[PDB]
Amino acid sequence: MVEIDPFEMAVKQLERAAQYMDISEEALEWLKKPMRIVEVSVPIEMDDGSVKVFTGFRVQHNWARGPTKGGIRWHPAETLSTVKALATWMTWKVAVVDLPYGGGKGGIIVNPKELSEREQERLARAYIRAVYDVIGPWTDIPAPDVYTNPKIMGWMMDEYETIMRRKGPAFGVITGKPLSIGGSLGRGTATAQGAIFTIREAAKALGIDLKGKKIAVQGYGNAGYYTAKLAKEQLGMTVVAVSDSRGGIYNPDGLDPDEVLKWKREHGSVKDFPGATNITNEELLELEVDVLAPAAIEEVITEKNADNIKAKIVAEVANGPVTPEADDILREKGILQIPDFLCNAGGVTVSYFEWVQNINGYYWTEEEVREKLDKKMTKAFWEVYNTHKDKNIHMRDAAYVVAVSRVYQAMKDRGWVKK
Repeated sequence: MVEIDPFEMAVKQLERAAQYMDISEEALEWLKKPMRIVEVSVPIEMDDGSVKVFTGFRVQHNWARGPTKGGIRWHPAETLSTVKALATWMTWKVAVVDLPYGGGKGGIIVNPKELSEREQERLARAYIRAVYDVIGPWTDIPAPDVYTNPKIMGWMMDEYETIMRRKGPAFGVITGKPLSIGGSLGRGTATAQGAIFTIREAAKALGIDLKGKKIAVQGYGNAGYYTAKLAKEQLGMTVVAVSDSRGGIYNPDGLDPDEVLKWKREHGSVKDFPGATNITNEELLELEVDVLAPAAIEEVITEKNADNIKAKIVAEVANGPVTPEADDILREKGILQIPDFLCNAGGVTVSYFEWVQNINGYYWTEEEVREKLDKKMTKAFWEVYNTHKDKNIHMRDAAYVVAVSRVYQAMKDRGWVKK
């Protein structure tokens, strides 16, 4: 009697957002089933001259607003209920920042640490020849995800340029490519620049002077380093405590976010930094700082430490790092938490800015991409926050109101749902 299917969990979080908006009964049952599911058998030839058959998928949820966009997962524990759950989730993520996109996902049941470099070419090309009839530059756009990389996405583009016979924009069939084949700049600081702009406007919303505030960051990945690096130079906040999988440090007078990387590659972790205090992630979450931003695994700020939070703006940079029971405890104390698909939506805004470049054929520089991302994540926050001021719901539920209202209004104008 204990079964948690991922696709049923994505449906239950849609029926929650059906009550905060006036939506008909005929559009509620339209959004609960994806509109085209393809499951193919993908054969490769191995290294010893023998044949295997891996099982691939491709799920396209809802193309009402435009061409669908979604990553590619390579994982041995992939199921169709886990691909469809991220396929529904991709529709409310590309719509909340107002892109002309729909949701999608694709997966292959394989373990990529047991294939050679040549066999990863014969799999990445044979996946394209199986689902070429349901993708394209204006139909369905792949992207990189877990156990894929920019090295592989160049190969899927090459097999598309062989099948299409070069009669159309082939560089726009896939985003997240290398720079010298038709990629875009600003993809290394893509996700972390999204959280900087919304923090800059959330402190504007409270009326806070940001010149000298304090920030604690859980996790020190590529997102955790780039958030703390740009917090000193762009905004000006005093970096006081960063952490990783080992533990956390502490300095109430400032930190170098760049020389820490000089230590972390040299040593094993940021443990025993000179002029620091080795504390845990548990004390780091309940510190007294101005703004918290987790760049770590899910469910870090839970109901067992929700009352002890001393902060003002919470930026959920990860994919759902806050439990639903910790929402109502945080909401009454006077804290403002950013949704999971609103803070890190920069990885979809920058990946959309590549597809505009490849369709036109004119590549922008680092100044033009930073400027046009600055207007997108500013407007998408003041549609979400002002919706929270009108009906007085939590910021997690308030972003679900704006995300479905755009897709339902595009479904009603295309004539699909009359009422």
